Amino acid sequence: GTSQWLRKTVDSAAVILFSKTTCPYCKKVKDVLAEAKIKHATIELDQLSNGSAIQKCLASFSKIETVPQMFVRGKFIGDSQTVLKYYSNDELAGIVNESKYDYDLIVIGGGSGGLAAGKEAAKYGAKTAVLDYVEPTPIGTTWGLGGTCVNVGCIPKKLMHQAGLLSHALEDAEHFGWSLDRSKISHNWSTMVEGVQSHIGSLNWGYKVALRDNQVTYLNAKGRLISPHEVQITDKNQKVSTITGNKIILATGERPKYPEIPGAVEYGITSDDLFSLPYFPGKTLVIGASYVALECAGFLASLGGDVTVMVRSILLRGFDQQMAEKVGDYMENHGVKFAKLCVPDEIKQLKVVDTENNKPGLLLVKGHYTDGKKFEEEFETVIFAVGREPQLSKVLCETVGVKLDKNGRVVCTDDEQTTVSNVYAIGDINAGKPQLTPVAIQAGRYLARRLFAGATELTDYSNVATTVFTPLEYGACGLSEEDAIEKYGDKDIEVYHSNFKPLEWTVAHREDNVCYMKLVCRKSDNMRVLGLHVLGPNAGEITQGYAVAIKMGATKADFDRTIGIHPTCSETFTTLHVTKKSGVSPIV
Amino acid sequence: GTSQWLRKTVDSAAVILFSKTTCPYCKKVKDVLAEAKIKHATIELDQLSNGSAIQKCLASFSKIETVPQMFVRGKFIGDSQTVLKYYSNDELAGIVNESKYDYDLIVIGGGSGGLAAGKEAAKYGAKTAVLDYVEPTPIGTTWGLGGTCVNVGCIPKKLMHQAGLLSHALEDAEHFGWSLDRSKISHNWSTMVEGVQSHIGSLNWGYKVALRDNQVTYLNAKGRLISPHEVQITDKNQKVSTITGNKIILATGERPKYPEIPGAVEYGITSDDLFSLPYFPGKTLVIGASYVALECAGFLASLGGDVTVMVRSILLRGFDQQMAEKVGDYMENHGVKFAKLCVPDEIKQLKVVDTENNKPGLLLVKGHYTDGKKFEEEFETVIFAVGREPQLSKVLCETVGVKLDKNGRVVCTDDEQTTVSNVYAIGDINAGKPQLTPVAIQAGRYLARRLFAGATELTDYSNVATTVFTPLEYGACGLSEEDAIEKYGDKDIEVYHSNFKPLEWTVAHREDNVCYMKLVCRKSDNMRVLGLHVLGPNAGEITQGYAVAIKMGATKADFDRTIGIHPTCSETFTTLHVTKKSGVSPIV
Ligand SMILES: Cc1cc2nc3c(=O)[nH]c(=O)nc-3n(C[C@H](O)[C@H](O)[C@H](O)COP(=O)(O)OP(=O)(O)OC[C@H]3O[C@@H](n4cnc5c(N)ncnc54)[C@H](O)[C@@H]3O)c2cc1C
Ligand SMILES: Cc1cc2nc3c(=O)[nH]c(=O)nc-3n(C[C@H](O)[C@H](O)[C@H](O)COP(=O)(O)OP(=O)(O)OC[C@H]3O[C@@H](n4cnc5c(N)ncnc54)[C@H](O)[C@@H]3O)c2cc1C
Ligand SMILES: CN(C)c1ccc(CNn2cnnc2)cc1
Repeated sequence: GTSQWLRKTVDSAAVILFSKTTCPYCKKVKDVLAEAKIKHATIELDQLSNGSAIQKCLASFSKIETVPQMFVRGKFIGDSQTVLKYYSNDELAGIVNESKYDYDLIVIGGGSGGLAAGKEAAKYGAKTAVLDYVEPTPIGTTWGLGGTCVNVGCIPKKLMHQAGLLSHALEDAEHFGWSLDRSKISHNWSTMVEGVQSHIGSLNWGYKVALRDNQVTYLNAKGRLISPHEVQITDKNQKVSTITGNKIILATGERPKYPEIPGAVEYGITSDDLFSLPYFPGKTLVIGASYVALECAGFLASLGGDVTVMVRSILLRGFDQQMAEKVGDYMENHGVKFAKLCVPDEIKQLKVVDTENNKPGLLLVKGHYTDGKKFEEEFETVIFAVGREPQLSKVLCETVGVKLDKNGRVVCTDDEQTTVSNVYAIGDINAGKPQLTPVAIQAGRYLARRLFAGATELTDYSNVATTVFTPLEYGACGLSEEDAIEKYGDKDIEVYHSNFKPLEWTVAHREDNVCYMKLVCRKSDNMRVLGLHVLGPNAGEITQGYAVAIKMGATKADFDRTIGIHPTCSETFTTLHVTKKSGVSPIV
Repeated sequence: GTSQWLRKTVDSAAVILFSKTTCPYCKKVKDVLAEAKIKHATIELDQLSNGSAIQKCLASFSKIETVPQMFVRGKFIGDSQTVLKYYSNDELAGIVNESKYDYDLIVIGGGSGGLAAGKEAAKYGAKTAVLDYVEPTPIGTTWGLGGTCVNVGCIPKKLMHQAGLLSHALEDAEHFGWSLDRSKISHNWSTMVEGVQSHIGSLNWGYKVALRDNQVTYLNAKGRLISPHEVQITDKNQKVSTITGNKIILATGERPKYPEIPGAVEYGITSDDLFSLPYFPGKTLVIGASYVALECAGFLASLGGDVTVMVRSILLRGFDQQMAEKVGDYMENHGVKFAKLCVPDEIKQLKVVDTENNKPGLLLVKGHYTDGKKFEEEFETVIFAVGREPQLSKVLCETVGVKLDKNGRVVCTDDEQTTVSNVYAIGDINAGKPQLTPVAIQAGRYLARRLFAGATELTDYSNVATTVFTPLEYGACGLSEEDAIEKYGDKDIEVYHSNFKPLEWTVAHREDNVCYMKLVCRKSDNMRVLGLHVLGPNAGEITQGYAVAIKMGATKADFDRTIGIHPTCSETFTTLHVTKKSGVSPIV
C-alpha cells in the first residue's frame, strides 16, 4: 500500500528531500539548498505514521536506508556528502534543472483555479508556466489577468451590489437622525465604473507581481494542447510556437452564451460587457433568470434604472424554489418588473450606440408569451444572461484523447485526472462540480500538493455553501427542501422555519415578515440538518460559519444546545421551533 | 434511577397527562382537557426508550398500569372513565385548580430570564405570576416591562451603534458614485432617541400582551422572598400584601455601580439614563473600560461628539487582550480620546442641567494618573461605566436560607437550584455564569420545562459566543489566547491568524490591514479549536455560525475542508495558514 504512494511521489516531484526534524545532516542539506535558492518539497519522515516503513522502502530507489535522501524528477541524487560534492563543484544547478520537458507544469488559463494551482506548484520547486488570454467579446471588450471572478464576475458584481445597498442606507439614515434628503440625491454610473475598474486593475497588477515573485513564467498567449505533453501557443503578434510540460492543468473557464435569434450578438450585451460599460445602461431588459440575471437586475434598479426581467419558466432553477420565489417577490416590490413565461424572438436596432457623447443606443425587442400572446417594447440596453459554456475545441485537440461529456466539460476522476494520465482539469470545466471561485481555488491548490509534494488530501465537493447577492441576499448550504423530500420521502423530512426582522430595520420602518430562514432535517437520522436556507441582509456572513457545522454532521439538537449572540439575525437559527407539519404561522 | 425521575415529575408538575401516541382513550381525555381550556403537560410513553418501565412505576402512585393517567399537583386524578365523570358532573375545574398555594410559580423579575421562564411554565398549565418593578435611577429615570436588555441594554445600544455606522455609509456612498456631500450633514440626537424609544415602547406593550395571552398574572410590584413559599409584594401605592407559590424563580438582574467619589451620584449619569436622555450629551467623559463603556463612547463619537474615555488599567478585562488593544487602537484612530492609567477623584458642578432649553450642564472633573500626575478637565456629561452588581438584600430576607457568594450572587447547582430546594435562580444573578440575554432566556425556558413538563435537559453554559459592538466589531467564541496558553502550555498551543480587508472597503479607500482574525488551537488534541476571534464588520453574524461547530468539537482540519463563500469576510476562516510561531507577517 505505502509502496505505491512512494513511487508516485518520487516520480512526480520536481525536487523533494526526505528528511527528519531531529537530524542535523538534513539541516546541512536544507541550508545548502536555501542558500543555492533551490525550492523543493520536504517530507519529514518522523512526523508521519508509517514513516519507519517509508525509510526502508526508499532503498528501492537509492540502495540506502538513511536520511537525508534527495531526488530530482524521479532520480536519486545523493546523501549529505554527495549533494555537498555537487555544490562544491558547481554541478548542482545543472542537475536540478535537467528535465525531459521545458516545464514541470503548464497551466492553460489564468483565472481562479489556474493562478492558484500555478503559485502553489512553484512553492515546491516545480518549474511552472501559466498561460492566459482573454478573447474579446463581440463588441471588443477585453480585460487583464485573473479570470472571470476578478474581472467580470464576483468582484465587480458585489461592488455594484454594495453601491445599490448604499441607497437604502441613505434612506435609513434619516430615520436614525441624520439630516439628509434622500429624495434629492442621484447616482453617477461612470463614477462608479471608474472606482470598480481601478480596483480590478490593482488586482491584475497584483497577480502579475505574485507570479514573478514565485518564478512562475507568465505568457499572455492562447494555449492549445496538441499532444499529451505539447502545448501550442499564439501570442499578440500571432506568432506560433510549442512548449512542453510534464504535467498539464486545464483551467480555461467558461463564457456567456447567446440565444440563437436575430440581433442578439449585434445589439445585445452580456455580463462580460456590463462591468466596464462607459455609459449608464438606461432602460434595460435582462433576459434570463439565473443568479447572474437577478443580481444584475437587482443593483441596476437600486441605482435608479428602469429594469425588466424576462423569465422563460422559473427563477433560479436548481435552487430551493420557495426561497427563489421569496427572492423574486422582494425584487418585484422594490422596483424590478417581471415579464413572466416569456422568451425573445428578435432584437431590432433603432439607434446606434452614441459612442462620442457616451450614450446608449435604442432597441426594439419582440417576443411571445408561453400561451401565444405577443411581447413588444423598446429598451436602451439588452443584457443576455442565459447560461455559460466552455469551448474546449478552442483549447483541446480531439486527437489527444481527453474525454468530454455531452455539455462539453471534462470527465475527471475524483482527483481531477482526465482520461490522459498526465492531464488534469479544475474549476468550471470539471464536469459535475460546483462552479464557484473558492472551489476552483481549493481544487487547484490541493492538486499541486499531490503532484509535487506527496500530499494525499482530495477536494471535498459536497455541501458547498452559496450566496446569491440579490437586493435581499439568499444564503444556502446543502439540500433544497424538494430535493430532500424526493431523496428521503415526505414522512422522513421535518422543516423548522421562521420569519425575522433585523433590529436595524425597526427604526427604519422596513418590512416585518420578509426575511425568512429554515432548516431541512431528516427524522430517521437524529434530525440531521440536510439543508440550511436564509433570506436576509449579510446572508453570506450568516451562512458561512454554519457550513463548518454541516460538514461535521450537525443535528437540530446541536443548533438547539448552542447559544445565540444577541442582537444578530443569525441567532434566530439557534431557537427554531415551528414546524411546517404543525401548520403554525412562522410570522413574528 | 428511572423511578426518581417519575417521582420528581409527578410532584412538581401542575397538570400532566401520561399517554401513548395511538390511544383512543387518551385522545378522548385530551379533547375534554383543552375543550375546558385546561393547559397541561403530556408525556407520550411510547416516545421514551424506557417507557415500558415508566408505565409500571406509575402504579406506585395510582395502583393502575394503563394509560391515560391524569395527575394534578402530585395527586392521581383518574383514568378515562373517572375524568369524564368529573367533566359531566361539573367537578373538573375545581379539581385542577386545587392548590396548597396561590401559584404554581412566582417569578421575581420581569426581564430576559423571568419573562422567558414565566411564559414557558404557563404553557404546561402552571399558574404563574411574574413580578417586575424598576427602581428609578438617581435623577429619576424609569422604564417599562422587559428588563435591562430591552430598555437600557442590547436593544437601545445596538440601534445607536447602527446610527453611528450609518455615518461611514454616507461617507462610502460618494466613492461608489452617489452625489451627496458628507461634510454638509449633521445628526439630530433627539430625533434618534425618539425613534429608539418608540421601538422600545412597542416591546414593552408586546410583553404585556404576551403575558395576558398566556394567562400569566403580571404584577407591577416589587417582590421580596420572606420564606421559602412566601413573597411579600409592595405595589405603586405602597400597599403591602403576601402571595404564596410552590416554585420560586429569582431573576432580578443587576444595576450600574457608582464610584465612591464626591459628585458622582449627583452630577454624572450611567447607561440606565443615556438611552432616553432628552438632550445630546455634548462633550463627554466615559469613566470605565468595559464593553458598555467602549460601546457607548464609540457611537457617541460616530454621531459627532467630543468623547474621552478614562481607563484605570486595561481595556476589556477578561477578553483576549491582543483583540482588546486592536479594538482600542481603531477607536483612537477614529476620534475617541483616551486618558490611560487614570482614575477620577471628584466631579464638581459648574452649570446645572438646563431642563427648559434642553441642554446639558457643565462639570469639572479632577483625577490622577497612576504615577501621581494630575488630571483636571471640563465636560458637559460624565458617564460612569464601572461595572454592575445585584442587590439581593432588597429581594431576599437573610433568614430564608439562600446562600450567596462573595459578590452577592446566588450559588446554584447545575440545574439552577439554590440551597432552598424549591427556589431557583437564573440570569445575571446566577453566580459564575456568562451574563448575557440569550443565556438567561435559554436557562429560563429549560428550567420551566424541567419543573412542569418532565424534561431533563440542562443548560450548557460552556463556549458561549460574544460580540462587542464597538465601531469596529469584535466577535469571539471560546478561550482567549492567553487563557489557552496558561491552561495547556505555550508548546501545546498553535495560533493561525491573518489580516483582511472587506471588499466593501476597497472602492471606499479604507484601511488595508486593520481587520484581523485568529484561531487558537491545541496541537495534542488533533488541533482542536479552543477559541475563535474576529475583528471586523458584522462580527456577530460572522461568529454565530461557528459557535455551533465549536460546540461540536471542531478542529483546524474541519475549517480547512469546508469551502468558503465568496466574496465575504467570513470565508477567510476557511483558508488560514500563517502561524504565530512561524514569525511570518499576517498582512495580505
Ligand atoms: C457574473 C458572474 C458573477 C459571479 N459571481 C460569483 C460569486 O459571487 N461567487 C463565486 O464563488 N463565483 C462567482 N462566479 C463564478 C466564478 O467567477 C467562477 O466559478 C470562476 O471564475 C471559475 O474559475 P476558473 O479558474 O475555472 O475559470 P476562469 O476564472 O474563467 O479563468 C479561466 C481563464 O482562462 C482564460 N482562457 C480561456 N481559454 C484560454 C486559452 N485557450 N488559453 C489561455 N487562456 C485561456 C480565460 O479567458 C480566463 O481568463 C460568477 C460568475 C459570473 C459570470
Ligand atoms: C448597556 C448594556 C448593554 C448590553 N448589551 C448586551 C448585548 O448586546 N447582548 C447580551 O447578550 N447582553 C447584553 N447586555 C446584558 C443583558 O442586558 C443581561 O445579561 C440580561 O438582561 C440579564 O437578564 P436578567 O433576566 O438576568 O435581568 P434583567 O433583564 O435586568 O431583569 C431583571 C428585572 O427585574 C427587576 N427587579 C429587580 N429587583 C426586583 C424586585 N425586587 N421585584 C421586582 N422586580 C425586580 C429589574 O428592575 C429588571 O426589570 C447588556 C447590558 C448592558 C447594561
Ligand atoms: C425526560 N425526557 C427526555 C423527556 C420527557 C418529556 C418530554 C415531553 N415534555 N416536554 C415538554 N417540553 N420539553 C419536554 C420530552 C423529553
